Amino acid sequence: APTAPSIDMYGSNNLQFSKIELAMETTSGYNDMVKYHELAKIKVKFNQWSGTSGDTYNVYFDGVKVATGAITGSQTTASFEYGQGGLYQMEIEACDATGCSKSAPVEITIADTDGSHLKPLTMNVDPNNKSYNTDPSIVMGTYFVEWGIYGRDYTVDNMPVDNLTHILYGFIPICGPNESVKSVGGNSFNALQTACRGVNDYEVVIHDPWAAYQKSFPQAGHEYSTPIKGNYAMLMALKQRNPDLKIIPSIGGWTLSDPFYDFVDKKNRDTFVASVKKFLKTWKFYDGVDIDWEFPGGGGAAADKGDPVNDGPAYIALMRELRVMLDELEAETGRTYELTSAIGVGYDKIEDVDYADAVQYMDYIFAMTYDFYGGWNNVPGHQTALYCGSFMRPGQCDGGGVDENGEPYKGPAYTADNGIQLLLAQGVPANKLVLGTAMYGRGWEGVTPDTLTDPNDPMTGTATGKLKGSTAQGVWEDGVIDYKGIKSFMLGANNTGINGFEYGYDAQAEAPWVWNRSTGELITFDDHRSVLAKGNYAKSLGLAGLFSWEIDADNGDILNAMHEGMAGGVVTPPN
Ligand SMILES: COc1ccc2c(c[n+](C)c3c4cc5c(cc4ccc23)OCO5)c1OC
Repeated sequence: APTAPSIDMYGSNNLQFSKIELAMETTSGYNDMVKYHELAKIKVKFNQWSGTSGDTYNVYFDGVKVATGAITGSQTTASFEYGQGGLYQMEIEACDATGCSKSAPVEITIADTDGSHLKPLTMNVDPNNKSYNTDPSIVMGTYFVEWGIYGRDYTVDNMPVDNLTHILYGFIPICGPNESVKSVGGNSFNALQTACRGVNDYEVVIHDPWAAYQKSFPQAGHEYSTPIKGNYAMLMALKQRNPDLKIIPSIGGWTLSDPFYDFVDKKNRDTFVASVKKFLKTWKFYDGVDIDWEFPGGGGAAADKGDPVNDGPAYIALMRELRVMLDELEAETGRTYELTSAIGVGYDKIEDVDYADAVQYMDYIFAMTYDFYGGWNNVPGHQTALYCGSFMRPGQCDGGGVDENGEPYKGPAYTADNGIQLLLAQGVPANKLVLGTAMYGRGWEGVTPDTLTDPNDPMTGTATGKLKGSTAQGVWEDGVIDYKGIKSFMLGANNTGINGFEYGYDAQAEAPWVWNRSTGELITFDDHRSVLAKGNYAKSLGLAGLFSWEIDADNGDILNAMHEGMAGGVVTPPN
């Protein structure tokens, strides 16, 4: 028999092969950093110094023959291609007419972006996240933000994944006009310039490749030489742990929506839809696409953009075209892909899209039932209420009234029910709507008791400016505080108020607040009671479920209340 092959581990690159080439100690254009191959190129060097070498080799993975080739004297390189990622026990055999001889087995890894080579992620979840047996039809969604791994120190293994059906990964940018990104300051706009070098306008890219796939997380077992790292390798291992979890990239958002306004031109839609197909073929752990255009018709971050006439039909065409592309991917892969969108729910946002036409292409609409009031001006109100608060004026809720100056309201007030009823009345199916919950507050200072027109209600006061605070308090920008900051600095464990704050609840609106009458600090947020109200409301109307922005800001209380308020319910999943 031939001499048994002896595998050269070092010069077969210790048997780590990857279908994706990712650039590692550099930051460059997306097309220079990311290259995906349908088949991994496997090159394994072996030698046979004593004896006869034979004529032909065979390579086996877990005892099944996967490749064959010619022996070349004393040193051969087995070269072949392989599609399926995984961990395999490889042996190499040399054969001639006298017989065959095989190497010792050795583990080969073929990395792919579905995480087929990875073990289930080890989790490190705050134990205040409790266990529920919510029916699997109900959507329990949240957004995980790519930048949460920095100051916020919240990583994929912190997510309470057994309590989630859908994770929206925020946010994938679109190359092109992106002036709005400069409003976040820092290196965000420059990082996008770098990512888009050599990329066509209106194609998707990864905004921060360090966070997405370069950074080594010791809790995930990453080493500096591991071929896929970052949040994306953790999401691939999370999918190995929880295979029914849907992980969806969210394209756009408040700061990254400026390129959508050029989708009035079909050529730019076609460039975008092709780039998304290519993205989902590259990053196989993703299960569809979420489009967060804020907003058709304008009123987002770009004051100079928005076309009430033309953006709606462009959004509908985009959805049509994306569902054609996703059906191509379902035919190619045999998988199911979801198409979703987060939308504004103010009447002036909903009137700009004919949702009765768009929703036929969509699996779910994530209704952004939050940010109704905030520190952008000095008018207090409930940022995430279901219904109209006691602070509002006669006829403000339905929009038939006049304001304090006698001027007509232009539409119904910003509440979750006004927006959900406007979507339902035009024929959007309840079972496609997912109601949003806020894991943060918005706030003001300067709301002192003398400014209140009703002394029992701080929402009738007037502010002097935004809430101010530090990042240890969960204030990452003025006017916005993490829920877990409100719990540590304003509520306390018994929910009865600390540090000079008092708790109140508008039982008509279904909306909580904390108020420090000394400083005039007032914060509008969601809490256990108001999230139980939203789940009861979702069960009453047959909505798909609930989602939240953003998971790093919860301490478990808000996701627990999302499950508690949906207990017992089931829903028909959209077809
Ligand atoms: C990226 O995170 C976010 C998420 C939502 C917002 C935001 C910034 N601004 C100014 C607003 C905002 C600003 C408004 C407004 C309404 C608004 C509603 C939502 C956001 O009325 C007029 O001024 C933001 O930060 C850049």
